[PDB]
Amino acid sequence: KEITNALETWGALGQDINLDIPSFQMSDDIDDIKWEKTSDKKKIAQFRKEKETFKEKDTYKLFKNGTLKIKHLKTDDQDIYKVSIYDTKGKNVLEKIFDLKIQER
Repeated sequence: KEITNALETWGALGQDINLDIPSFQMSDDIDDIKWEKTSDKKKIAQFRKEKETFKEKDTYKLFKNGTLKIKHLKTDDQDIYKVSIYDTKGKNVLEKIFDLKIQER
């Protein structure tokens, strides 16, 4: 089996979870926080500076400082993710793989 660089990130049907990156160092200028798909390769929501902001409904909606809020899930509300973070200029800094998964207990 090919082993990913991903966090298994858990929640049972009908709940609130955030998609939230580590406390990595910043020098001068950081703006965009994108959450896209692994299997499709597809920017479902993404944030920048009042210029191309994909954001949709409250069930998958990405915070401005650098976070996400999934407000009310289920099996059809979730997906597998990869984060990519870009500056005020647009230069790829922090990139890391992720997975919203559903509990079976």
